[PDB]
Amino acid sequence: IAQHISELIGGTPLVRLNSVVPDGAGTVAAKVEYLNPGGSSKDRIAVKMIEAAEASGQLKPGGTIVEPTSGNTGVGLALVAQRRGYKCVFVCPDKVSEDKRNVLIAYGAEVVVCPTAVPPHDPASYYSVSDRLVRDIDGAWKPDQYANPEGPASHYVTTGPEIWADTEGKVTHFVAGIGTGGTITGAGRYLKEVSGGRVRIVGADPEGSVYSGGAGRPYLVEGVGEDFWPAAYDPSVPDEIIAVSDSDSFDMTRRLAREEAMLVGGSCGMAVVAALKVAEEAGPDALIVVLLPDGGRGYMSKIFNDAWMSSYGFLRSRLDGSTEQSTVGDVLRRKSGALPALVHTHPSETVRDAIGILREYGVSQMPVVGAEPPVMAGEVAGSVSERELLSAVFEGRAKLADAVSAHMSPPLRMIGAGELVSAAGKALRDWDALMVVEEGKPVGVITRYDLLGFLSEG
Amino acid sequence: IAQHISELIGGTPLVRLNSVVPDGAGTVAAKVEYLNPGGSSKDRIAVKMIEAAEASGQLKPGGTIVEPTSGNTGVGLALVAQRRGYKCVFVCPDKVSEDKRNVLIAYGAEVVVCPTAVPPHDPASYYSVSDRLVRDIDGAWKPDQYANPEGPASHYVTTGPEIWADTEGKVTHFVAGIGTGGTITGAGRYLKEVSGGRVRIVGADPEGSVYSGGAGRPYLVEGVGEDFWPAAYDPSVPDEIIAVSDSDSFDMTRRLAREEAMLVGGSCGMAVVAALKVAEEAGPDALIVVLLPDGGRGYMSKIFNDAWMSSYGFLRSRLDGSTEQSTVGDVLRRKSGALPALVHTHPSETVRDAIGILREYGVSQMPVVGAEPPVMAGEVAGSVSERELLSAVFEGRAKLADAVSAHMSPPLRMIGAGELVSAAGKALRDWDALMVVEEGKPVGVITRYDLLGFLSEG
Amino acid sequence: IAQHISELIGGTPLVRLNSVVPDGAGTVAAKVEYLNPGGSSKDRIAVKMIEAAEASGQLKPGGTIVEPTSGNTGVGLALVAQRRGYKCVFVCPDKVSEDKRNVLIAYGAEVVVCPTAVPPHDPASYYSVSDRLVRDIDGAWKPDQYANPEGPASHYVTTGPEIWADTEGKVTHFVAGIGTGGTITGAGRYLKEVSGGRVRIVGADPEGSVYSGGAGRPYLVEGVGEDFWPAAYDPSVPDEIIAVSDSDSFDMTRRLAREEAMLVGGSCGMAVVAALKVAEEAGPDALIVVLLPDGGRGYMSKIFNDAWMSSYGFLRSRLDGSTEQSTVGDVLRRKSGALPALVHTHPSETVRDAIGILREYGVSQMPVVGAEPPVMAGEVAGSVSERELLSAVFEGRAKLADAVSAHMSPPLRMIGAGELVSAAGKALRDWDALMVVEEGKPVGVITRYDLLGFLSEG
Amino acid sequence: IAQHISELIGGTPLVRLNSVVPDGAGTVAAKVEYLNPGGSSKDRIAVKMIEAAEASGQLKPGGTIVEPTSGNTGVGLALVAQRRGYKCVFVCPDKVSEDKRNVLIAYGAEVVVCPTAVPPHDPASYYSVSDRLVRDIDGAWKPDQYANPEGPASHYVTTGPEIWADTEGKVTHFVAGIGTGGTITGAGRYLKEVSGGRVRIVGADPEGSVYSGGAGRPYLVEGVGEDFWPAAYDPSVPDEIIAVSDSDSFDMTRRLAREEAMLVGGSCGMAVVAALKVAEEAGPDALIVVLLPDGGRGYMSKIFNDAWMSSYGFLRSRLDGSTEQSTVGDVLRRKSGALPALVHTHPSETVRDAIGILREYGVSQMPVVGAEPPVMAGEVAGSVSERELLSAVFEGRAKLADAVSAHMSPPLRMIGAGELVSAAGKALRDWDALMVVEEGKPVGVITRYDLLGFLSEG
Ligand SMILES: Cc1ncc(COP(=O)(O)O)c(CN[C@@H](CO)C(=O)O)c1O
Ligand SMILES: Cc1ncc(COP(=O)(O)O)c(CN[C@@H](CO)C(=O)O)c1O
Ligand SMILES: Cc1ncc(COP(=O)(O)O)c(CN[C@@H](CO)C(=O)O)c1O
Ligand SMILES: Cc1ncc(COP(=O)(O)O)c(CN[C@@H](CO)C(=O)O)c1O
Repeated sequence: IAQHISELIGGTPLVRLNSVVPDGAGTVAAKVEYLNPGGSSKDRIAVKMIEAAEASGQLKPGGTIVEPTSGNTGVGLALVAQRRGYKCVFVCPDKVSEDKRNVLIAYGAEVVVCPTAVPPHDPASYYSVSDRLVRDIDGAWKPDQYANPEGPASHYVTTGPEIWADTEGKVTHFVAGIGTGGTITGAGRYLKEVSGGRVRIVGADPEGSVYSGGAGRPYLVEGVGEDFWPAAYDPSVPDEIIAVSDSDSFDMTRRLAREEAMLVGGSCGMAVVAALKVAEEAGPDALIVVLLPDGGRGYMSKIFNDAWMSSYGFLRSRLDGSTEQSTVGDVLRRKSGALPALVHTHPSETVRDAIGILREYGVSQMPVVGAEPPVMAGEVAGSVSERELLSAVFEGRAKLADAVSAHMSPPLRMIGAGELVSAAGKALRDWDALMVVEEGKPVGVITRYDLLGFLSEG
Repeated sequence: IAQHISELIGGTPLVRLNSVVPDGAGTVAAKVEYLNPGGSSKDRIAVKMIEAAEASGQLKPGGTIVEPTSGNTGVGLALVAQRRGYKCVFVCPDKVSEDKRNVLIAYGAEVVVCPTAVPPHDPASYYSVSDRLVRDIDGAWKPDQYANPEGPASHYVTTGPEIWADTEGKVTHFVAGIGTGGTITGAGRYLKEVSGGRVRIVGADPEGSVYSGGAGRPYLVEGVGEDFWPAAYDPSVPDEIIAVSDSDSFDMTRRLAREEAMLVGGSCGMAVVAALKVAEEAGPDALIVVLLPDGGRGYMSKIFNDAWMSSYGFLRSRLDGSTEQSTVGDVLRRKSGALPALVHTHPSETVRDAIGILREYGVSQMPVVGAEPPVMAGEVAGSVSERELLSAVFEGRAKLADAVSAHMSPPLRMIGAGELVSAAGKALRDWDALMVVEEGKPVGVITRYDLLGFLSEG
Repeated sequence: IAQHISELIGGTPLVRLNSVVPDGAGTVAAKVEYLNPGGSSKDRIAVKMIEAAEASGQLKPGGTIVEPTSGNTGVGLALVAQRRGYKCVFVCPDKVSEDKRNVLIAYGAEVVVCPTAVPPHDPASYYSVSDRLVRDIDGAWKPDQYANPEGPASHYVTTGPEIWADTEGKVTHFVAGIGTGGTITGAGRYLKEVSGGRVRIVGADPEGSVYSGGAGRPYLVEGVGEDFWPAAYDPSVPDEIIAVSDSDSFDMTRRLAREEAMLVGGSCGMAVVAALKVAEEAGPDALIVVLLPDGGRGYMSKIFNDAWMSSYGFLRSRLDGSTEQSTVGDVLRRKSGALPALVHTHPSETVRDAIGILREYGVSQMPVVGAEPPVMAGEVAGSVSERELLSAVFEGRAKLADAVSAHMSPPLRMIGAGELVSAAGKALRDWDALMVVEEGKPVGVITRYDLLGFLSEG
Repeated sequence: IAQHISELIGGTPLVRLNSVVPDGAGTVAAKVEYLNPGGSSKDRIAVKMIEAAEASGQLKPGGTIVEPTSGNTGVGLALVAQRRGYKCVFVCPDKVSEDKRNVLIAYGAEVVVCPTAVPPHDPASYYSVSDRLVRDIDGAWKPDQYANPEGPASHYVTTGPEIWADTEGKVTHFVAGIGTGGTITGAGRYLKEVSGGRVRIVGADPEGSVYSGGAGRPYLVEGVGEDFWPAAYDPSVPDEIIAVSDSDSFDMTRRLAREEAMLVGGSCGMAVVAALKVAEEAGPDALIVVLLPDGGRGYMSKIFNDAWMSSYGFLRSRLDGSTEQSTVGDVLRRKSGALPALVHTHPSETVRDAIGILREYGVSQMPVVGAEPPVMAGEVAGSVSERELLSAVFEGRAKLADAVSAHMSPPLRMIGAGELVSAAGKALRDWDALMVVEEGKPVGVITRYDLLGFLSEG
């Protein structure tokens, strides 16, 4: 029946969370947005924008759209353009993980994307190339949802009224994953008029953000957060903005996924946790309507990955649930089956020999013993690093001909072998290395660098 | 309003393809299945099967589901189980690309998967471990959609009737992506009864498949195809099965994606091409209803990737559309802009020296000249491979002390330097190597192995 | 007492070989030349030539010597020049052993050496740079012992007369390591005059040499052999030249070293074998005087090395004497200690997958089995190489989508695991690879290339 | 004439140094010992000891010699044994230059050598295996020149009397390379008796040695020096021992080689410098007799090598004489002529990203700038090492989510690009790294570790 796929955007259903809402609180339903053809709630802002531009006249037939497509934007924008038969050229933060720009290309959109994080002030960055293309090409258009009233108008038309119709105006508080504006600005501006002041418009934003009255910071939840107040936003709409920490967002997303079957992204998790928190000041009998405008399936590379979420130092439970042993043993090899080798420098060898052996085996810490490595029973005397000798060879306090036995540092303390990594790092907090002994024999050396590399590798 | 996310499965919309249907043919609409909460059309089978099992009694509350989850099954099955609060244990073909099992775990399903392609006949394979777990665990259940009448029952209940309601019974031919059966069987068995013989039930299956009366073969479109006739299928339902080639399937998928904004998987492309072909024997005024029960977003790793689709030797157009130059130059380096000294071997050096130099530079073909490499003007005389000498050192027809100048093979022919890779391979069809000359000087050597490696690397 | 070190050249002693002379033959004494200050018998030519040049006038005080120093020439020539206080500039085969040019530099001789084996015909080669320097520098001199009568005159003065004095003219046959001439010419021209025709002047030269009436060939015994007859040689002096094979020369050198304590070079071994052979036609009571004008200590890198003498395919006994087990086991690893599983490709995987897996593990031959690698009991069916598929992918007789099970070559035969390498190669003469089974299981694959690499590595 | 090669040991000539003696000092002649058949002065001790043992009775015919062979011992010992037809088994300190044990094997001596520097106190070391073999094998003998009066007896018989005969007792002072004592003890004990007190017996020993009344230390001149007073030495013989520094020994050896054509080892250089110094307290008209009992040709690997003598931090002139600056440019690559990227980590990327990028490119110091690397003009603001972040990630003073712009260390100072390495290290003495700018742009980073690695690699 539908004339085109684009005419299925909207009418997103509502679900009732049952495991993410502590007992005794009112119903907290969620509006999922990944059921739309574009896979993201943004395709709505897209269609409206395209309709408005076509009705305006500044975009003649046969023109070319151009703007920095963060990623999901190209989705809806290219969808609409292909529906009507337009072109799509995207110049955005190179960030776009390979998958993002691969998908954007798949929808028939030429990309000349340029690296981000570099303030151009000249044609030497992503916004630089974007502006250069805008100046160059004819019949183009810079939608720039950041500053476009039609953006929020879209939501004011068919983003909040749908919520009212589904809930029949029986919604106490509407939280939203604040961003450029739209969703929040439009949803609040609509829900407030039809209910006077009966509804509170909450706003979720990662801590340390401008919307929360803080300072700048890097971002890990794509789409949310910003540093310069976009002209398409007005705080007068929201009642009070509630901040949320990143560490409590990804964990919330994983929880929600395992307990309510919502493979949503990160912004959805942030909104969910925010809403949850809001659900306390309002007593029971209240209906909280949260929004999850990101279906997380391309996010499965990192957010649900056990490594990427471990590099940033927050993973409160492994995906499989059950915590597992991660003995330093495998951590000590990461390639060897039994063990790599207890590299040692007998205390009679020359300092140059020790420095060379360290430079050849790629280590920055090594014990020095008298007898052979294997037979050693933990009586090692010397403990030579790599930075100390390098700082002593030039400081005149040593000479290559000198024997290492007169410059060895105090023997670095040893720790367990089968112990969990967690304790290993906890102990590493007070020392820059340690000697792992295998059942009672010095078997290897562990340094913070290696532990971090192992934990981040996967 | 919805009690749970699972209660949004069904009611998939219909779209009208406008660029994949040659003019003059009747309307060929498609039913997309990736708008469901599970992201795949299989979740409907999941819900029906779970309902039937619960109503039966063989799955008591607090039990545990267990079966080989191809990948998307893990989606719907775990969705339903989490809705009702069950467990999920999957033992399937290790195939499941990292993303597949990562997503399955994300939905809270313990996986003890096992490698596939190995006929166990004992506890040594994926089905082996599946059967062992089935025998071991209590309160379990082996759904095995392959043999479950309730599977096709679901399609017969709420998979075809929806099509009839949307089209009001005005559907000439219904093509489907025949798989373990389901849709192909349920949809036909329903549509036929309400329309007598007014509707033809077409079936799409990759060539060289049992459903098409052929021989076994590997698979590249997950879900489709099979070798042993599943007990849950009956060919008496379909009117006539139409086969399709793999090479014309992925290309069709990419085409459909770029021309109708349908980021569907591969099986969808196969079904689309099938119907497309069927749309000829039936004249205009006919209404065709194709099915695309796979939303391709996790497929973006390979199907829309420019490399994976190139390793299998079929890519009729690069994703960006415009064909690009891929001269042997970069192909000759893969790691450099200049050029590693065209590994040479003066015809006076000993054969042992040449074999050693080849073994050290990792090459299997090298020209031998008199003067220095750079100044050479294409008068190279010798052309020594690596297999010939190895076959001559042991065949008594040569000795290490011998000079290479008495065993060099005829000088291998040279080709262009800036020429496209396509011509390079076309010419390589008649020789096992060639000497690429850079503007008029022998610069490198190209062998089929290196060309394939370059084309498959990306 | 000696005014300078150079005045100790000459008066080399004579020794009696007792283990290199089969019983029943006459005494065969040897004149060692490595007891001179220069370490080589050539220094005598150096001193004579320098004396002649100084007495002539074409080399004024403060001049500069220049000529291509094969290696030991740099010894005596620089010795004399430093004695009198001259300079030394050497342009010769760059392939002059590293140790060789290091030693030459140590004696205070600037080297601008150039690569050899390249016929310059222009300023692009070792002789090219030598001639350019000769033309450029003033007060220079090109000794070029190749064409200098004073060279042989040196021997005629104080190289043969010493032999006569030591033996009192009681020498039947004098063999010598014929080279640029010198000893072979001077010694004979002197010994013949004082004994009429009582002494036969034998000449030793590696087979396939111009001096032996043969064809050109590469050289492995530095100093001996040549292709163009030097103008400083006259065959009318020698009685009859006897050729010798290289394979019987190095072995003779090692034998002599172990049985007579003569750490001499290779030319010495060739001369020794020559005389040894000559000692048969002449009955007992004859006194043979061989010459060993090369003390082999810098030759200990290769000649006495167990690897370099193995790369050229002749080593009739290991240095330690006792033959040792090699076993393909270690030959199968060459790294770590245990065999890395076994590259396997199940016969259901796609051909592209097999080619990629071969390209990633760096192998050119692999068996294909049904079950897992370890449990396999030698029932492997497929045997796919790397050249066959590459020749079949382009020959139209296969396609990447095709299954490897329809193109596998006949399963390559297996051999023993603990067997000696000797038998391994002997069997490899009839096949290009084999499957090494470890106690009854296919453990690895062995190819001629790997065996040669192992034997040449050491 | 000679019955065997061993009967040429002795009668070493004397030479007059002309460039290593200061004008105005008396003649300082040297006795070279590398003209003997064994190549070392030790062979004389070998012959004497073998004669004594044979005449004693504790070594019956058909026995087996066994003792720890340093490097030249096996030479003479095996020479004598092969002359008489004995066996040779050597268990000595490991490290023995590969060449050393290769040569020892060449003379037909089985070696079961064991690692050194490990105090066994059990069969776990070189002396351990030596003692075990001595206990095990029958008909053996432990010569142990360390404690054998016949050792010094040899020198007393035919090591000093030869000096007296050559100089006719006209020798003022005899310096010697004191080692186990044998040489010096015998020479002094003989020369003193025939001249009363007319001759001073000087002794040369590297500084920081027991013979010089100092403390223990590693050794770099093989043969000289010792820690425990050998029982075969008596200081009552020498008049006064003069010490010498290692740094002034190798340089003296190289000087002597270039200026007097004496390719002697290191101990010879030490003795020469000793005598040289002694030649001052004694006025002109004095005749000094130095000893060089080591012909350095196997030492050409390191002593005359430009790298090994550079690793130990003393090389006062390159072998070729002319100094040639080694600009940091090549030092900054060691892989090519162009620096391969420096850093693009702008002060906005996350700390985890920076640590990962450092861990991937193998660096411990990197600048952080705003714009692109190339266009940068030296306005870099951040300077992040690798140890600081690792010490801040665990110290609670930072978190992975934090931005690096709040933890960057003060920007490390820059230095020149074409400047000589010497100045580079001199400046590095005050900092642990620097930023090398290429003509005015930051091109790379230099750290002490890299400089040392470059200087030691060669
Ligand atoms: C999950 C998620 N939630 C919300 C937003 C922004 O919408 P808002 O400003 O109404 O919050 C985004 C941004 N994504 C949009 C930008 O608005 C895009 O064009 O791709 C998002 O990815
Ligand atoms: C695109 C597509 N179309 C159809 C099917 C199978 O459904 P059918 O047997 O009714 O054809 C699959 C298999 N996918 C299902 C198996 O039925 C799964 O559990 O993941 C599929 O991926
Ligand atoms: C062992 C041996 N025997 C002989 C010769 C040449 O001397 P001849 O020409 O008198 O035979 C050489 C060459 N070595 C000389 C070249 O004459 C050199 O300058 O190094 C040699 O190495
Ligand atoms: C240059 C030099 N000078 C002297 C000695 C020892 O002799 P001495 O103890 O008489 O001094 C050595 C040791 N070299 C002997 C050990 O005596 C060896 O067997 O190799 C030496 O290398």
